Amino acid sequence: PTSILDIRQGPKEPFRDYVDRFYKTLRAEQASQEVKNWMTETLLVQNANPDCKTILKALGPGATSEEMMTACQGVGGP
Amino acid sequence: PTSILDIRQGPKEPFRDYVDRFYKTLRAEQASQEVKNWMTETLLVQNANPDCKTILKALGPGATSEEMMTACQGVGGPGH
Repeated sequence: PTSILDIRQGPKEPFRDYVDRFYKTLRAEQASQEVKNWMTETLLVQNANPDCKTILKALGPGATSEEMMTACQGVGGP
Repeated sequence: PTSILDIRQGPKEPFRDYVDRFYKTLRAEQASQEVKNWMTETLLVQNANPDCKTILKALGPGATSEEMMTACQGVGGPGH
């Protein structure tokens, strides 16, 4: 009903709310698990807002979702 | 089985042979049609060999596959 490709972080959207929308959409997404991990490695960071994208790149590719959310907890309104 | 994520063009592999494997694997993949479109636009280019990748970036997104194959025909080896 929605596509993972449509999920992007609002300029003032708390990272936790963005991740939660992202993963909910991901769960609804039809795809192999390794394609789901790839969607997450590429799209989550790509479609984050300028401040969260910057922090997430400071973490780099190996980061866990908890590490991401705590590092960005952080910024935003709400 | 196999994943679309790992389909990669050989240094000498004819582009048409790479394309063939790519789309066979894409068709067998579980994924919405939008997502398959995005895979073609990102992975197909990303995992092409250096000479073909350069051509494909200049050619740009969509980008008919026949047109991609026409642009990459003179590239490389005779394949297997």
